[PDB]
Amino acid sequence: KEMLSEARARLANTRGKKAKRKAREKQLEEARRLAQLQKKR
RNA sequence: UGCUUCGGCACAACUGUUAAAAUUGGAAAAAUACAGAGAAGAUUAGCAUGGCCCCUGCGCAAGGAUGACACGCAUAAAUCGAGAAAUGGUU
Ligand SMILES: [Mg+2]
Ligand SMILES: [Mg+2]
Ligand SMILES: [Mg+2]
Ligand SMILES: [Mg+2]
Repeated sequence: KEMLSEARARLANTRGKKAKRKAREKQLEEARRLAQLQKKR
């Protein structure tokens, strides 16, 4: 079963990791922008 | 200073980016914290390509993580007509 699950994952995956950083990083930046706008308010 | 009919002539001819400043602004770096690496399973050699990306180098070398980046994540609708049927107006 661990072999079959390793197989299933490795047969599905074509991505890389930093795309995950991507959206999260943009959200972080957006949050920072919102905080700055609030400070300006 | 010559020459002087001693009256005067002659010669010589325009420095300074002008600051001992004043601002004035833009800069690399440092720490901090962030976060922290190609290829397809993993681990790994690279050589490229493109340019409003550079750095080191005397460089038409070589290197910088294959220097980096890009590299697609294609929520890139790459999109629509054929026909029967059937229903709607009008006679
Ligand atoms: Mg190369
Ligand atoms: Mg090189
Ligand atoms: Mg190496
Ligand atoms: Mg390169």
